[PDB]
Amino acid sequence: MKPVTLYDVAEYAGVSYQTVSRVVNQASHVSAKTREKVEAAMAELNYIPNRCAQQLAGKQSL
Amino acid sequence: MKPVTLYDVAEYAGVSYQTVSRVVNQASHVSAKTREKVEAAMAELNYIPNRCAQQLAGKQSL
DNA sequence: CGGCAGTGAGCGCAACGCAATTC
DNA sequence: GAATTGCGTTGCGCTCACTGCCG
Repeated sequence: MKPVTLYDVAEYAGVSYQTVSRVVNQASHVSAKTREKVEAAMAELNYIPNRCAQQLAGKQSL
Repeated sequence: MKPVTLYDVAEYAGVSYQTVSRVVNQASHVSAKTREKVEAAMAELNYIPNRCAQQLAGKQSL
């Protein structure tokens, strides 16, 4: 009925959303405490980068 | 890559971006004389009406 | 006044930047 | 002392749909 959404992982992790997807995107100065939770959320809901809102968001390819 | 979307094909045909997409969704009364014209222009300019954008667009599923 | 096109807005993830604050 | 948090949006194509543009 309903697939996965980044917003779900954000709320499950209890973080500012940005910190979640940045771990699989380009995490740099993220505290171990912060990544600890977001990893749990990403693995819990199974976060798969879908090809839809990626091209549209303004990627290097439409 | 060239960001030629329904916005660029509009001016090229002398219309808006709705006449262009008109044939992509249903292809109803497209001016009656510009139905095949836009379709041809699409193939000519190698215009690609996305792949997943039209899905998240006009969802109306909520 | 009537046909038929055009604009408007929303959906989703992704990214920028410098200093104060917390660990 | 050095890590680390953030903010908050747009915005893009693309859709529908009603309403206005041009006649």
